[PDB]
Amino acid sequence: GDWSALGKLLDKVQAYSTAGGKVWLSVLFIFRILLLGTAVESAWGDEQSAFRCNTQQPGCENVCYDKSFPISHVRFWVLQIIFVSVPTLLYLAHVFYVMRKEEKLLRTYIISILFKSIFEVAFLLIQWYIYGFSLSAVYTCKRDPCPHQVDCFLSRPTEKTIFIIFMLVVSLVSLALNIIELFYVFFKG
Amino acid sequence: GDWSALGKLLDKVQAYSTAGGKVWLSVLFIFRILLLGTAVESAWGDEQSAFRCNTQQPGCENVCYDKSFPISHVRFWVLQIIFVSVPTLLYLAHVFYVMRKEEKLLRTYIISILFKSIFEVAFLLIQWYIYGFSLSAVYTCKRDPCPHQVDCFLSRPTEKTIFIIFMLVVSLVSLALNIIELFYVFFKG
Amino acid sequence: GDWSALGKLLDKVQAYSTAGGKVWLSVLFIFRILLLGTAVESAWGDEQSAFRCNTQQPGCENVCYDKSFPISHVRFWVLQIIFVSVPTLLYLAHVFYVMRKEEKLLRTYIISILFKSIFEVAFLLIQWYIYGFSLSAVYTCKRDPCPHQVDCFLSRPTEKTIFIIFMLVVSLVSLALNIIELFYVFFKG
Amino acid sequence: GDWSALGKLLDKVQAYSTAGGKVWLSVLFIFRILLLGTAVESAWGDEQSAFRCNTQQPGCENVCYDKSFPISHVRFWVLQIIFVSVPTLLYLAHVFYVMRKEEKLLRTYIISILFKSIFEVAFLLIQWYIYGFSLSAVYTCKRDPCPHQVDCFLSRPTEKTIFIIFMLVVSLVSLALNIIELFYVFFKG
Amino acid sequence: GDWSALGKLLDKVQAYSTAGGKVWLSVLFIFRILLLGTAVESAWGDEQSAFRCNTQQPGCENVCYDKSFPISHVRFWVLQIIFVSVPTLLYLAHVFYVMRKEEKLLRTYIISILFKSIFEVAFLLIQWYIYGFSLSAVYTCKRDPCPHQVDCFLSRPTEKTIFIIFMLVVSLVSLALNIIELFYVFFKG
Amino acid sequence: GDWSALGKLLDKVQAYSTAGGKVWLSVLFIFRILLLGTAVESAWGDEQSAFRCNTQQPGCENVCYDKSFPISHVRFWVLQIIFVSVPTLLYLAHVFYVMRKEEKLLRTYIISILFKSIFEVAFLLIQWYIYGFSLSAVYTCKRDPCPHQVDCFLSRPTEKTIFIIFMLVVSLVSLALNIIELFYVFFKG
Repeated sequence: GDWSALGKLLDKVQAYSTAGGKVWLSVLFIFRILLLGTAVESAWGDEQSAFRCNTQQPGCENVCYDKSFPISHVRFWVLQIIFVSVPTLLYLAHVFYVMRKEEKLLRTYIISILFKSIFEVAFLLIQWYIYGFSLSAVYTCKRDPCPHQVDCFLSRPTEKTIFIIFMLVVSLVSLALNIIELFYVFFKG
Repeated sequence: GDWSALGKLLDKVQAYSTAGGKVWLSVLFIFRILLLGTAVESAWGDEQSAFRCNTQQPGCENVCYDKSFPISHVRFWVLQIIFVSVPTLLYLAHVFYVMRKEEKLLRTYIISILFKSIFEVAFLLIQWYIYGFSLSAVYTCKRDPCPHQVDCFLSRPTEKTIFIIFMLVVSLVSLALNIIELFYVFFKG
Repeated sequence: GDWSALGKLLDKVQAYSTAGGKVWLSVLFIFRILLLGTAVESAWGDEQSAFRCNTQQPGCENVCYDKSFPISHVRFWVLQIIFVSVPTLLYLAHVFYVMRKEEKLLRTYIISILFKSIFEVAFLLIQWYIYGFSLSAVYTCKRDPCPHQVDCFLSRPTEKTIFIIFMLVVSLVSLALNIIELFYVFFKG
Repeated sequence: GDWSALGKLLDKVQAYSTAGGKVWLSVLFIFRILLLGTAVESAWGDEQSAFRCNTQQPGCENVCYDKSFPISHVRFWVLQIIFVSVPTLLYLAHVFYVMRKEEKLLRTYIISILFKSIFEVAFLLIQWYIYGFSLSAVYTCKRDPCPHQVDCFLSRPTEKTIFIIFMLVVSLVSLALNIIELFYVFFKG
Repeated sequence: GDWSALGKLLDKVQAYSTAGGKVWLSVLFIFRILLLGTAVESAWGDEQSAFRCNTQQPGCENVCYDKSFPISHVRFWVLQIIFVSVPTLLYLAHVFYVMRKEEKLLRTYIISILFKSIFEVAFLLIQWYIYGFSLSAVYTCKRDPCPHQVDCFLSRPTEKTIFIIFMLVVSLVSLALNIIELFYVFFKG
Repeated sequence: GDWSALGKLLDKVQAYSTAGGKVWLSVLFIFRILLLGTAVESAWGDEQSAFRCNTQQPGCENVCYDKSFPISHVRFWVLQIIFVSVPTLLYLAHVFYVMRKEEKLLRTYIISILFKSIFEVAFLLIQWYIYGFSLSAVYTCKRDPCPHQVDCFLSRPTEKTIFIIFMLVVSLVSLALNIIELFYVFFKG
C-alpha cells in the first residue's frame, strides 16, 4: 500500500504546469491514443489488399502502391505520438530520480515541452510534404515496371481523408496547448 | 489501500446529479460500449471485401464503395461515443483537482452535460444527412471510372440496418436522459 | 483493503433470492458466456465467406445471404444475453446506492426478474419466427437480382443447428429458473 | 488483504479429496486447457477453407464438409471440458455458501464427481460413434447436390489424428483419476 | 498482503537446487516461451496456405502437405515445452502441500528433474526421426491421389530451418543444465 | 504490501550505473519495444502474400521469396532485442539472489553490459551482411525451379527501408550508450 508516493510524484510534475493545461493535454493524449488504436487502425487494414491498378503488367501494382504510400499514415501517426510522448516520459522519470535524491528541473521541463513542440511541427511538415492533407481516389503511377502511365485506385480515400483531417486538427490543438504552456512558463520567469 | 478516496470522488461528482439518472446513464453507456465492441464490429468486418459491383471496369468497385460509404458506420459510432465521453472525463478530472485543492464546479457540470447533448444531436444529424437510418441492398453508383451507371451490392444490409436502428434508439435514449438531467438542474436553480 | 464491502453487497442482493437459485443462475450465466465467446463465435466465422449460390448473376450471392440471414445467430445471442443481463446490473447498482443511503427494494428485484423473463421469452419467440430452431443445408432464394429461383448452400449447417439447440436449451433453463424464483417470491409474500 | 479466506476455502473443498489426487487432477486440467487453447485451436484453423473436393458441382464442397464434420473436434472438446468443469464449480460455490452459513456436503461432492465421470464417458462415446479416433485423408461423400459419389480431402488429417489421440488419452486419464477418487470415498465410507 | 508466503515457497523449492542453476534454467525457460510465442508462431502462419505443388490433380496439395508435415514444428514445440514444464509444476504444488503440512521431497525433485530430461531427449529424438533438423525448399511427394511423383514447395524453408536450429540449441542447453543439476544432487548425496 | 523491496532492488542495480544513463537506456528500450510491437509488425504482415514474381513457373515464387528473405526483418529484430535483454535479466536476478544472501557483483554487471554490446554489434554485422540497410523494389531471382532469371517485386519496400533505418539508428544509440556506460565503469575503477 503505497498510493501516496504516486500522488506525490503526480503533484510534483504538475507543480510547474498551468492550471488546467495539464488536464486538457492528458485528455487530448488519451483521445488521440483511443482514436488511433481502434478506428484509424481498422480503416487502414486493406490499404494494399484493396489497392488496385488498371494494368496487366506483373509487379506494377506493388511498385505503384509503394510510390503512392512511402509510409502508411497509421504507422506515421504511431511514430509521431511515440516521439511526442518520449520527452514527457523522460521528464517524469527525471523528476522521479529527483524525488529519490530528496528522500536521501524546471529547465528540463521547458526543454521537454519545447522538443515536443518541435517534433509535432516537424511531423506535420513531413506529412504536408509527402502526402498533403487529402487522398485522391485515382492515382497516376509512372514507375519503371509499368508501361507508360497507369491508373490506380486507393482503398476508402474519403474516410481516410476524414481521419487525416481529424489527426491534423488533434495535432494542431496539441501544438497550441504546448505553445500556451511555454508562454505561461515565460510569464512566470 | 486507498479505496476511500475513489469512493469520495465518485460521491462528489454524483452529488450534483439526479437520483437514479447517474445509474441509468452509466448502464446505458456500458451497454453501448459492449454492443459496439462485439456485435457491430464483427458485423462490419467484410464491408468492402464482400462489396460487389456488376461491372468489368477496373477500379469501379473501389470508387463505388468509397461513394457509398464516405465513412463506416462503426467508426462513426466510435467517434460519436468518444466525443460524448470526453466532456464527462474532463469534468471528472476537474472535480479531482477541486478535491486536491480542498485537501490543501456546478457550472462546469452543466456545460459538460449540455456539450454532450450538442455532440449527440450533431452526430445524429450528420448520420441522417449522409446515410439516413437504413441500408439498401442495391446501390446505384455513378462515378467517373465506371461507364454510365453501375449496380453494386452491399454486405448484409438488413443486419446492418437493424444495428443502425439499435444505435439510433440508444443515442435517442441517452439524449433524453441528458435533457432530463438539464431540466433537473434547472429545477434546483 | 476493502474486501468486506463487496461481500456485504453480495450478501444484500442475494438476501432476497432462493437458497441455491442464485448459484445455479450465476453458473448458467457464466456457462452461456463461455459457450458464446469461444465455440459459437468461431463456428460462425465463415458464415458469408463460405456461403455459396449456384448462379452466375453478379450480386445474387449478397442478396441471397442477406435474405437467408437477416441477423446472424451469434449477434442475436449476444444481444439476448446483454438484454437479459441489463436488469440484473440495474438492480445491483440500485442496491449499492441503497447501501450508500444506509451508511449515511424487493419490488425492484421482482421487476428486474420479471423483465428478464420477458426479454428471454421475447428473444425466443423472435428466433422461432425468423429462423426456427434448425438450419437447412440448401436454401432456395428468390430475390430481385437473381433470375427466377436460385439454390444456395450454407456453411456448416449441422454444427450450427447443434449450437442453436444448445442455446435454446440454455435459454429455456434460464427462463425456468427465473419462473421458479418468481414463484418463491410469491410464496414469501 | 483477505488472502486467508481463499486459503480456507481451498482447504475445505480438498478436505474430502485424496492425498495427491487433487493436485494431479488440477495439473491435468490446466494441461488440457493449455493444449486446447493454443495448439489444437490453430491446427483446426483451416478445416473448411483447406477442405477440397474433386468436383465441379456448385455447393458440393459445402454439403460434403458438413457431412464429414457434423461438429468440429475443437468445439466438441471445448463443450466437453466445459461440461466436465461445471460440476466442480457448482460444488465449490456450494462449499462457499456452506462457509457463509458457518460464519453466521460430502454427498454433493460425490454427486459432482460421479456426474463429471458420466459426462466424460458420454463425450467419449459420442466421439467414438460420430468420428472414431482417427481421420482419413480421403473422404467419400454421397450427398444430394453432388452427382453420384465424390472424393474430398481433409486438411492436415495426420496432425489432427495425433491431437485426437492426445485428447483421448487425456480424457481417459481424467476418468481413471475420477474413478480412483470415487473408490477412495467408498473406502472412507 | 501475503507477499512473505510466496517468497518462502520460492525459497523452499530452490533450497534443493544448485547455486545459479535455478536462475539460468528460469531465464532459459522464459527465453524459449518468448521465442515460441512471437517469432516462430508468426513464421509458421502460412505453412499450408503458401504450400504449393506442381500438379493439376485435385486434392494432391492436401495429401502432399499432410505427408510432408505430419505435425507442425510450432505445435510440436508447444507440446515439448508443456511436457517439460509439467513435472516442475507437479513438484512445486507438492512442495506447497508439504508446507501446508508443516503449518499444521528431495526424491520427488530428483524424479521430476530426471523425467524432464527424459521428455526433452525423447522429443529431440522424435524430431530427428520425423523431420531431422533442416527443411528443404523442394519436397518430392508420392501419395495416392497424385499421379506418379509430384514436386511441392514449402513456405520460407530457410527461416524455418534457422528457427529449428535455434530451438534445437535451446533444448540442448536445457538438457545440459538438467544433467548438471542431477550431477550436483548426486554430489550432495 | 511490499512496495519497499522492489524499490530497494531497483536502487541496488542502478547503484553501479551512471547518473542518467539508466533512464535513457530504459526509455530507449521501451521505445524500441513499442515500435517493434505495433508499427513494424503490421508493416511486415503481407511480406510473402503480396510478394509477386513475373513468371508462370509453379513454385518459383516460393523459392524466390525464400532466397530474397532468409529471415524476416521483424523476427530478426525480435531475436536481437531478446538477446540484448537476456544479460540484463540475468544480472537483475543475480542481484536479487545477492540481496537474499544479504537478508540471511560489479564484475557481473560489467560482463552483462559488455555481452549486450557484443550481441548488438553482432546482430548489426549480420544484418549488414545478409540484407544491408535498404530494400529494393525489384529483386532478380536465379533459383533452380525458375528458368533463367526472373523478376520479383517486394511488398512496400520504401516503408520497410524507413523502418530498417529507424531500427539501425535505435541500435546504434543503444550501443553508444552501452560504450559510455563501460567507459564510466572504467573511470570509476
